[PDB]
Amino acid sequence: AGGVGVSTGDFDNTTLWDFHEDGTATITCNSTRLVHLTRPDSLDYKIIPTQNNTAVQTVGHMMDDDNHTQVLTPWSLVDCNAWGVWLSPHDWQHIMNIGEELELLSLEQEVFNVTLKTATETGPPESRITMYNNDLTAVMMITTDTNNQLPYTPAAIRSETLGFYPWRPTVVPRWRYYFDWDRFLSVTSSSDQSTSIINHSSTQSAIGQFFVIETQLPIALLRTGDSYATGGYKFDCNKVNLGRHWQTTRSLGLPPKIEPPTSESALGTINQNARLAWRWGINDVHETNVVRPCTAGYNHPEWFYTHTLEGPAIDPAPPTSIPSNWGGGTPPDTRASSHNQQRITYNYNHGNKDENLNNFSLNPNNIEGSIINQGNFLSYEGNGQQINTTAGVAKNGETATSDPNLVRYMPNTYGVYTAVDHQGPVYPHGQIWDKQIHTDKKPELHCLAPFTCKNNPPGQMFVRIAPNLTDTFNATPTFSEIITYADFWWKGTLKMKIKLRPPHQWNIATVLGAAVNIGDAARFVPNRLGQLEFPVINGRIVPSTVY
Amino acid sequence: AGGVGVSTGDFDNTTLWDFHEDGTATITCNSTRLVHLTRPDSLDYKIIPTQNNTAVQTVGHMMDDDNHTQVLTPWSLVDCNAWGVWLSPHDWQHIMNIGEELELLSLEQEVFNVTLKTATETGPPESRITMYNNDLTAVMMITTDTNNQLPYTPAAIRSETLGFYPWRPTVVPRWRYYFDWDRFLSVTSSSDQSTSIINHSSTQSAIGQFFVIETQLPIALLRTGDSYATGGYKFDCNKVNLGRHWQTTRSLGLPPKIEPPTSESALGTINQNARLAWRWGINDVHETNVVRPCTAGYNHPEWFYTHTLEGPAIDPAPPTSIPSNWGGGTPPDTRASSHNQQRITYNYNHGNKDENLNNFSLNPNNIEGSIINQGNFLSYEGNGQQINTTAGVAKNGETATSDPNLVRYMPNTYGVYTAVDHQGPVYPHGQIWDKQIHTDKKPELHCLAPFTCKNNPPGQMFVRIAPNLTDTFNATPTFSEIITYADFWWKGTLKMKIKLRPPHQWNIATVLGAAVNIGDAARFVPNRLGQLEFPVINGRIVPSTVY
Amino acid sequence: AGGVGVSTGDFDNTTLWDFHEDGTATITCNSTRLVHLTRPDSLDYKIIPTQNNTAVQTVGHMMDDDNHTQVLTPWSLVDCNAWGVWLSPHDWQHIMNIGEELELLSLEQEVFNVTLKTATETGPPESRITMYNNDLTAVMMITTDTNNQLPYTPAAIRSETLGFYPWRPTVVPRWRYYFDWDRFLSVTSSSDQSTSIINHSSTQSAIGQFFVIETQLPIALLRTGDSYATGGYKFDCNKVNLGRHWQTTRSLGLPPKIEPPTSESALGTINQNARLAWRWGINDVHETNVVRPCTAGYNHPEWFYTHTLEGPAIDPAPPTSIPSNWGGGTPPDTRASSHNQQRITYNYNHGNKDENLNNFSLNPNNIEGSIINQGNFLSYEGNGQQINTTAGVAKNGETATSDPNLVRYMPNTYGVYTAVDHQGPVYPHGQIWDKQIHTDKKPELHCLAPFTCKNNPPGQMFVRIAPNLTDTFNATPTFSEIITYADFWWKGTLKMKIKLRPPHQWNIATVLGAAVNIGDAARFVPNRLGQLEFPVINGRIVPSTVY
Repeated sequence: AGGVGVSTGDFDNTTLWDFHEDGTATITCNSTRLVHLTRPDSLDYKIIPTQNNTAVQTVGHMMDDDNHTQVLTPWSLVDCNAWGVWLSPHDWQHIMNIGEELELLSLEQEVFNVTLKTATETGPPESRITMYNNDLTAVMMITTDTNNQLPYTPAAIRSETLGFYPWRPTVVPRWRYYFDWDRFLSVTSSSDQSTSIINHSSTQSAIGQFFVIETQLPIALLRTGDSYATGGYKFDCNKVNLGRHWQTTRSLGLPPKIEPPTSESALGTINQNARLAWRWGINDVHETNVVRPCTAGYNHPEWFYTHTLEGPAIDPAPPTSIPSNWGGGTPPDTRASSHNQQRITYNYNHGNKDENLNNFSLNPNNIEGSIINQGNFLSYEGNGQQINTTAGVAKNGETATSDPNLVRYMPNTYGVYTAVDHQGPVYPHGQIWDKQIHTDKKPELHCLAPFTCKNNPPGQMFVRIAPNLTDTFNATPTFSEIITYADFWWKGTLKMKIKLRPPHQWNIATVLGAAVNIGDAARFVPNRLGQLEFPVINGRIVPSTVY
Repeated sequence: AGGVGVSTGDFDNTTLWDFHEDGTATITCNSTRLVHLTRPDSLDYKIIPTQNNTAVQTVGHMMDDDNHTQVLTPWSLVDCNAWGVWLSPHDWQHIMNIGEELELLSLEQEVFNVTLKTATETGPPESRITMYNNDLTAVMMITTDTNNQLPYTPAAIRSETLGFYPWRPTVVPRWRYYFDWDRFLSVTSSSDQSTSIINHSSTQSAIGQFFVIETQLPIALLRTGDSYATGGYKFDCNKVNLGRHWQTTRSLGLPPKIEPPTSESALGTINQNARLAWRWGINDVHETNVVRPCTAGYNHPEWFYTHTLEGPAIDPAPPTSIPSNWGGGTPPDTRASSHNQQRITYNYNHGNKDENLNNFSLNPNNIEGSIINQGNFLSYEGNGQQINTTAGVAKNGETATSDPNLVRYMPNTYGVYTAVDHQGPVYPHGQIWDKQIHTDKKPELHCLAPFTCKNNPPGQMFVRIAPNLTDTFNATPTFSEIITYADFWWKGTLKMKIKLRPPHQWNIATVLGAAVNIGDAARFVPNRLGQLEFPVINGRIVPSTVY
Repeated sequence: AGGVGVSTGDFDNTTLWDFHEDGTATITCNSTRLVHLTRPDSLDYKIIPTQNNTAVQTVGHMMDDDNHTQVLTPWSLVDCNAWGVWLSPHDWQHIMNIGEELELLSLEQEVFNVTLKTATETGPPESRITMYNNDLTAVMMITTDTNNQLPYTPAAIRSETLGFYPWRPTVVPRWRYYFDWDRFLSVTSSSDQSTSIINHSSTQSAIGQFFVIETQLPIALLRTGDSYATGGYKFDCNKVNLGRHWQTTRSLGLPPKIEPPTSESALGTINQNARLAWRWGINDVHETNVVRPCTAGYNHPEWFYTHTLEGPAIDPAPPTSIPSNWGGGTPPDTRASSHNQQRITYNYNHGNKDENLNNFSLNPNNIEGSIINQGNFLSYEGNGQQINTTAGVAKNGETATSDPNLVRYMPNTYGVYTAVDHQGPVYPHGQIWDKQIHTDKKPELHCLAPFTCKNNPPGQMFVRIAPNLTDTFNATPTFSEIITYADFWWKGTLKMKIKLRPPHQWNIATVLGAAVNIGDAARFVPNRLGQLEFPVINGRIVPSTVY
């Protein structure tokens, strides 16, 4: 509640830890940034189809298809769904190291200190200078979508979120959403000809839904002395496990009875006739046969692109760990990308060191569901006889080297016994929460965000600069204006609950330290010139038993 | 409560709409028909095996196998589970147009005005005439199965339901159920020989269960003045979504940052280095790569017949939309039936125009889970390099044209990220509700009925004519009788709740109108001669956002 | 209640639907726009006569007479009486599709965020630049006319209403009213000479009434922090029927007794001696003779221009449907405009696609009162004898081809038995309400607006910019000023009640859909370049029985 020269709101980027008697803590992490808003290019909405030329015009690249249809709005999106907005590299270490599981509690946010200004270039065409002046009666438009009537676009994907540096100002993107279209692109190989390609794209204007912010939801017109607050929100969603499960399918159970070695250089051995009980098939009991409570993880066709009614698209399995340094004894033959891995491309605003673009490919440390793909093999019989993959009188199976398509590349072993893990949070760039799709069958996991809202997610927040007109305006498709921009302050608070992990074991545990695992430590702190980069860190570190 | 000349019950086929303050309505739709019952052929039960000759005796047709074992009862089934029993073409339009979701509430039914009669042919063998007389002390037998001890046979499949014309009388079928058998039929191609076929069918009389209506459940003997009522029933089941989701996997999310076109004939373009954040694999961010909340729909082996311990049978995926008119730019190569489609064969009683048989193949308008099958392709690496399908030093994947069996015909991409939709109600012929199978793992959807009873479904209802004997009866396997038939009135009431869809968008929505979409409008209304046909209409029409 | 940097009021363009237990709903549709006001040209009032030259100076065109007298005020009119201000194309569809009748409830409106500014051109005459600055102590003048002392000018005619685009700013016109004059223009044909024309126009300054806003009604002087509100208003007027009556005079009643056809290609026939009862005149009973409850619609002289004491003017009958595509079998001979039709000319502000002007001629779908004019004929006797139109011993009548003037062009059949319908609402351009003329005999309908206020209508609203003076002012007829303009926000809320139509019939009804009836669907949604047009739609669509 202030005027021209009275400020609203304050800057709090701190974090807090409130411990409780029952062995849990509450983490209050609040964040505040200065945002730079700029006027839209056109007053109205646009439905514009787009495509990538090199994908449709060359035979082999159908995986490059960008062809779609979207609608631009004269509105900008204020989104903080990434981790790196809320908490620092030290906060991440501290949560992962002592944490067992965490859950979301509440979210609230507001804007204040709006301060619009105008820019006017003057002088001769040789020396042109712009002057800046507060326009005190100018208005900025702001609204939040509650009841979630608009399409839901998370901005953590595509890296549009508020910036990660607490001491720098930030930019917002312009909001947009898809509009219905039809697409078909034929499959072609490095053989044949480009005149054989058929691409079909048509925007469907009868079926599509066209939303406008103005008629959907109410808007607050706010001048310099005004502020806007959402009022508070309460999450309802699943808890997230912070421990890494080292166990695989093969490590679940009671291990067999063995004879211990007498010498330090020696191996244990399993005596024949010490092999007893349950297994799958007809064979002696071996570590491969043993009946176990469930299978961990599953095979999935990779990488397999599915052609929807609009465009090709990819069907992933959850991401899993890739063996990194196995001292020679590696999987000899591996592909460019192996276990469902994910990459991110980000820029300076999101924690790159400089104005260039940076790329990072994630390798999770989750060991459980991971499948070395070259070692799969099929056996027509369980009998435990030597495998013969040559075509003839004795053909008892096939191996991933024999028919790679059938075994290595396109198995699907999903079934009733399978159990999988979400790859967990990813810092700074990961998405915190996501709404659930509205369908008869729901998914069992989401591809990125660890949290899934059971009820409606927190509503999306939009801003724009109201038009500022000269004296000659007649209502016409095009008209002169006054160049105007706004800089406002954003503040938000996210509350989470964490339970503390008690010491579970005798030997010393592996935690998240400095100078080796993450990298050179000097690379994450400021420079002589003031430069640093945000460490890209994995969500789960301290091991735990899954069964 | 009436005698010989006092009627019981009344005719109400009307529908009602009761609106509520909270934006929902109650739909009371009740239906009444005159049913013609005829005496059974044999007094007793029969366990009769059957087969189709042309399937076992020719090499290539194993998909024609009709071979099974059933038991005939001297009882008829009164079933109204189809939509077309309850409500008119205008009621269907009105529900779909303004409706958002609907749920079932209650069901009740009764029979009245029983009126049995006898028929006796007399006269010379040249001119033979039959006379008709009320037999006032004759009895009709009626019972309903509550507690659901008998096998559950829905009659909407096989088209045995009460007729769809409000102004015509109806027929009931004779009730029957399966009895255990063993079956094996070997697979043979258009090559080789018919002496190579081996068909095995044996009814198993030790294991099978044999039910008789008389000893399972109590029966009401009712004369002309008598009536019978079930007493009312209350559904517990899932709600059904009435909107069509236009979105696919590829339309879910925030669309990319693009450069808008300057000209009306022009396309948007995605600038390099404007490509940021999350995706699957190692490549630049493209519409195919982008990480999305979930995958919509899944690949499934089609059409794949599985051989159970009795007979072959087919494993479907849910039905989805087939691209119809795409202006040339179609999927070039498509099969006789493509996306899990379903057909129905029906007759005059169920809304055909005349005494012939009619066939209709359903095409749903649900766009979401549909998969154009010819566009699938596999990539051994995510690197985004040109695809090479020729065998040699560089083989980076395969396409649906390269190995159609592996890619097009027999993929299974089901997994943790998948989400699907039920194809929704179908009018007039669709099944309204279904009981759930009693198993450790339940299904996630049912193949036809939109509603799944959590508790026991409404009990099935049976009728028969009691035997009417001449004077010479001694208890013997075969005996003379008096020819007798009954005509009774059936009445039922189904209550449903619907929530009203508020206007969600700016542009004009697509609703269900006349004269174009359905067809010629003159074809659905009576003729000079009194003839009409029931429009076959899809359940969901007004689009909505799934995410 | 705010100052320089404190905003007043908020932006709400949303619509709402509140359903009720009795089967009606309340529609709250509120609208908000940014208005650009500019300073008047002259401080004072003007009484200026005008004329069109080409009408008085050429023989044949007396229908082009523009000659009148008006008075300009230094005031602008803020009017929202058009439909297209309040609600979107989807709202229109939704009301017409499920609505039966609607009535008006209340109206309220206010202005806020006034922000005046000044413009000053500076620099050399080669490069002249204007600068813009807030003048914080400047005042805008605003008043509303309650008690309705001023002449009532609806602005929906002449297309002066606030614009139809929710996301664009708007312009207001300058208010003006008629001042008494005398006019006579002689009738002349394409024959004779222009020296025979006599035009007489004299403004009458003794009789005429001269109103000034300043002395009639009080005015509020408001600066930037000020706002103005009218306080609310309550309609009292007639209800409006939303259904289209398909029936004509000839379809009202019990149809005759006929013999049905045996064949599908065949026609029913009316047996002689099956013709019984009431009719008009002496003849057998035919569909033309039958006594009916009333006559629907009436003949009227068209097009007939009446010369008032000032100028010629036209006497319309209500507009009715024109047969469009009748497959050949059309009315062979039709005029440029046939059944009392109406056109509208509108510009970009009111929903044209671009800066050009657009024209649309309305064809109502109301079938009832429409009269095909070429088929009228007169019979001197009712006897049913063959009509003879040749002059001689047997002349029993005349036909529209025989004497078109007497029969086709100048009949008036209005009388005691006649019944007519208003053509209903028209979107976006139609007028919502109108005040009733103050006379001994009132009209039975109004030409455009569906609603007629019984009490006083809502008062008209006026704005102007107060004069902003330089330092040299002495009171003189002409003086220097400071160039000043204002941009204010307008907000209003209109409440309506609608009753919901229950399903009335068996066959599928015709509703308002997309892609065919209205036109190309892509034409009503934004473009690649952001362009769209407002569909011009008719008020009544779902048929209903008038009797």
